[PDB]
Amino acid sequence: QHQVKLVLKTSQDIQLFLNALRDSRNHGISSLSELDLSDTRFTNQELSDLVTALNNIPGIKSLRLDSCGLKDSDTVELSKLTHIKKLSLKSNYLKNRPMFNSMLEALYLDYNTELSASYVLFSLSRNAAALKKLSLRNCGVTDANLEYLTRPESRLKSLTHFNLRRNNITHQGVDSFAHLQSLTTIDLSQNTGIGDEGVSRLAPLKQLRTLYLDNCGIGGEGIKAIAKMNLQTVDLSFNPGLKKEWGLDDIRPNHTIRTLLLTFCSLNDNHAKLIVSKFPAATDLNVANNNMTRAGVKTLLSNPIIENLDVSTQSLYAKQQEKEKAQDLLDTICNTITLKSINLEHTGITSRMLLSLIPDETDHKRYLKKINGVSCKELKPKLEQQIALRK
Amino acid sequence: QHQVKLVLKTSQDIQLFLNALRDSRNHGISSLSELDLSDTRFTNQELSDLVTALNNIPGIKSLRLDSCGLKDSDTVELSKLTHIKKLSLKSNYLKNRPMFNSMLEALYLDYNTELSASYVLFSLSRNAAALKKLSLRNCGVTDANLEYLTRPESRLKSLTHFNLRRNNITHQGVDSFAHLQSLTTIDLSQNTGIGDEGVSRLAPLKQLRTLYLDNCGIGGEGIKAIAKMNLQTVDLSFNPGLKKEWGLDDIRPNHTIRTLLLTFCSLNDNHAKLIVSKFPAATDLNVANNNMTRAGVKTLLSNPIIENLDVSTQSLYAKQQEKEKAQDLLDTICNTITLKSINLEHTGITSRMLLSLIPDETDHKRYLKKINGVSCKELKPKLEQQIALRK
Repeated sequence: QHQVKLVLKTSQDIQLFLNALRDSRNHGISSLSELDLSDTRFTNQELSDLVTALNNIPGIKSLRLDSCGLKDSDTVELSKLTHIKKLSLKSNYLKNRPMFNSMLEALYLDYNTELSASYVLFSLSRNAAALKKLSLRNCGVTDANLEYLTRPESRLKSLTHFNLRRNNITHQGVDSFAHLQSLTTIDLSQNTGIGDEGVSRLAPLKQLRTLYLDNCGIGGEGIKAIAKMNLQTVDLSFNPGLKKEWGLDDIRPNHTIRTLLLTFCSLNDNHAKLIVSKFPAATDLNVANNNMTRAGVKTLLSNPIIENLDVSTQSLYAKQQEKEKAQDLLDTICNTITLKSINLEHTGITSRMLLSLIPDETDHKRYLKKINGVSCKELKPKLEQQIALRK
Repeated sequence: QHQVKLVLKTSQDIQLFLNALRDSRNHGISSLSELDLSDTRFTNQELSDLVTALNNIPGIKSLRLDSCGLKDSDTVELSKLTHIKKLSLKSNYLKNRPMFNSMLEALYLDYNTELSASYVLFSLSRNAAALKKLSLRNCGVTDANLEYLTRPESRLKSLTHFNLRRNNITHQGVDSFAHLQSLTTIDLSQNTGIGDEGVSRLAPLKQLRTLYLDNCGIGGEGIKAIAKMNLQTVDLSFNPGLKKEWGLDDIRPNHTIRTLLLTFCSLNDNHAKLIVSKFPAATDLNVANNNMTRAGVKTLLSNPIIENLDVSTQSLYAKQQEKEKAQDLLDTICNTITLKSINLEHTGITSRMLLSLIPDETDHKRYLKKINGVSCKELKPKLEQQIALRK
């Protein structure tokens, strides 16, 4: 609604687009603030011409050129943009000498697998005073590359979002950004060298609110450090060291974490008790693909403000006493007033059982509106058929 | 060369294709043994007509219909194929009642996220005597679903390849297939409930040769069990529990494992010593994204039969004594005769340094032909430019 998104397939289509862009009537646009030409293959002059047209359109503040075959020479052209504050250059061919306008507030370089992370972090440290969001996902970043962030002269002082997913960052690298107090959102996922020591070194970051640490070799000492931080959203998926004790006995319950993802962590029903006890504000909860049973699910449902719960791909029913226990879980779900959605995919829970969870016509107390990712409105007929088309 | 691959975008294009298929002159084809119509959206009658045409072409033995919007009713039609032995149905909409011809030797159901794994494993256990390859990647499979494989009456007795990547299989589930002695290739990756106990329970599988266990919560006890098996190819990536001791002191070196992937495991230079000592046949080696230094790389290079080595995204050079140490590593690489390829991406090693690794004109002793994924022939000019375009 505030974006134009087009793939321009030929040079001739590019000229047609540029013609449309150059129309004087566009100079005043404000509703359209982002242009996405991802997958378009440009020449240098086409790109220079794009820059010239955009420079007459102050209202366009965001430009996406993902997968456009862009090279370092292309970034030189793009650095001449005078109104663009957000620039996405994912999946291009940037190498050791790209250049960026210092006015940029967001820069995405994800999946530039020929990128020199050393040069980029060096040059951004010397120039990027305005930069708030930086993504170097899968750009080959090592701890040594991050050391430029500790330079006294470094101008990278306004960063609030830093995506370092799937590089090789360790606990030593965390020390390189632990003084950047403006950080609120960090993705460190798929950096297996982080570990509990890395998590511990995030402590001085007092404004950190959103933290992605999936696949980071996190164990009990890590989740303990996390419990003591004022975080709001935490992804700890694919950390099966968390299958052990968490050591939370002398830790006050955390009341700030609202979203907690713990999929694929080999957790059991005893961990469910810890979650509701020590993370009582975690009301958006994903514990899919763990070792929990109906007992653990009911434990999670005892959180009186639980609102979205994913317990999928865990066996909750296996097809007479087994039917009772399953029924007892279904009742618990129904009696959980605050629950807005539940995911029970691949749990063994049948079509008839799912149907019985749908709030009866004009039920005023239950808040459940989504099951297995489908609204209850669109799920009920879909289910009733699958039941009717069995008999 | 033995495959026809087409996306048919309209029903009318489907009829044109079917017309071409029905030509009597195709009845004898033998060179084309596989038809891939993935991404095509069929009606029931179009599919029935496809089956009828294929049934007159005995030479086509393999059919791929990935991402074709297929439903259980569609599998009923496909089960009427009389010559097809390999059927790929990835990324479709199969649910709780699909049906398969018992003559199938390979069946791929990857990413059927509405699939009932329980029904499928049950029905395949009762019918699929000929089945050799089965893939249920990301199909919501739990341990409970695998129990059908232990039924006395089970006909799933010829399986050699079993892909269970990204489900929820644990060590208890391994027990369900540990008696299937025909298994040679198993993908258990992204099943974090497996752990060391799961690996230990793979021991009775004496013909197991290829094992994928990336993201399985594996630690030292797991790699020890692996060291004692007659495996040839092992992926242990994303298991940072392997950062600890491996406990191999009283274990004879393993001489069967040739390919060993240990990326993202938080390994250090001491683990490199263990690798060459206890896995001396592992001559295809990937240790990218770990904690190794030049010392560890040189240790890996001391394996006198090393042939492909990936040590990328580990800092090996940081830009005078540092230049010497870097040079010493380059010499070691050059003196490693058997090395065929090396990956040094994102290590800090410069363009001039990479160029100096390329075997001199008509060098007869060195086998190095690929660096950073590029043949030395196509890399040398590419490099020489980047060096010339700096000065």
